[PDB]
This record gives sequence, structure tokens and C-alpha cells, in this order.
Amino acid sequence: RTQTGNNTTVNIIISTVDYLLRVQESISDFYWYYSGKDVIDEQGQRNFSKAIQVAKQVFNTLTEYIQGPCTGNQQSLAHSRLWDAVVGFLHVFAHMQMKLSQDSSQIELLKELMDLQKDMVVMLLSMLEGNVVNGTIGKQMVDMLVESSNNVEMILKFFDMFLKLKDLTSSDTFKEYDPDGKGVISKRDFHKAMESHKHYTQSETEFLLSCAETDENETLDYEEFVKRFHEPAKDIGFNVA
Repeated sequence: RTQTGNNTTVNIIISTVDYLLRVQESISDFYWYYSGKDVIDEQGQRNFSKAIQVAKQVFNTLTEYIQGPCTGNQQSLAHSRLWDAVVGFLHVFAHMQMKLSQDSSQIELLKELMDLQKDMVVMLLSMLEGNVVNGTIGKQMVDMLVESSNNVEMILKFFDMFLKLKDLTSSDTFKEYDPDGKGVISKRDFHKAMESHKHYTQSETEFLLSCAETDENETLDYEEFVKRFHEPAKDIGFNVA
């Protein structure tokens, strides 16, 4: 942050967040390009993978800058342009989480993205290390949340809608719908289940049908379904909470 002895000081902490803002702008633009299109090409998926790796590394670097509370680094990052990068990533995460989940060819892309999301939340938690009551970092972070109100709400609803999935798949009526331990349950029975348990509304129910992959037998593997969605949800949502 500050080279005390040197005649001239260069703020590596601020330069890192400047690069983070540039890469998040690039990622947001590439998302906007691949937004209206029905499916993402292999080239697009590879470019997303590379950009997500770069952003993940930058987030890890910032987290290592700020952990072991370095109050100077925390204040510099608070007054820097980190909040704009975070609010851009929040929009990207809120929209990919609903776009990629429906399709089945972007499982690895969704995993990479929800790992980047978890690292961003870890960086935010490390920002809130050694917090004081009515501090400046808390105020700036609440301002960022208010600015990104809709995206945070979408992400939270997306997380809760999959956190209830574990309870629904552990209910007794689900077990008597799927008496066999193989784990294959028909689309018809699954949609009967999510309505009889009535945890979800009709929109949530049809969205989970869309996000559930059906085979030729029209039975889905609910256990791989839950390990695919609940575990990343249980991971990221705990940090958000």
C-alpha cells in the first residue's frame, strides 16, 4: 500500500482493484453479448472459464491483502472503486444463476461462477474483519447492497428455493413417491411432489422442472439434482447470511 522509505509510493492495492473493475466490466459486456442468445457456444464457455479464473485470482489476492486485519488496506479498498466491481458481479451472478441453471451444457460454467461468487463473498467478509459499530466500511457496504437491491433479492430467492429442496427430497411423501432406492423418480411424480408438499409456488415449481433434466424414461435423478444445487447453495448462502 505505502512504501515508507521510498521517495515515490505506488498503491498496488488500488491498482489491483482497478484491474478488477476492468475485468468485471469485460465480463459484464461478454454476458450482455451472450444474454439474448439461446445457448452459449463452446468458445464462449471457454472464454468465460478463463475470465472467471482471472477474476477469482484477483479476488483471492485482494482477500489476502485485507485478511489478518490490515486496517490501512481495508480503508483504501473501502474508498477505492471496489463497490462498482462488486455491484457489477452481483448483476452478473443474479442473471447467470437463472440462465445457466435451466440448460444442462453449462454445469461446469455454473460451478466456476458460483465458486467466483463464494470468493467474492469471502472477500466482503474479510473487509468486515475487525468491524466497529457504525463504521465506515459497514456504511459503504450497506450503500452497495441498497444500490444492488434487486440483484441481491434475486440471488437470495434463488438460494432459498434450492435450500428447501433438501427438505422436500427428505420428506416422507417424496419417499412414498419413490419407494425404490435407485433415485429415479418420474417428472409427473416429481411435479406432484413439489405441489403436494406445496413448499413452492407454481412459478418456482415450473422453474425447478425447467432446471431438472429429464431422460427418455422421464425420470430424473433427484440425488444428483440435490448434490448439484443444494450444496453450492448451502455453501454460498451461509457466507451471505
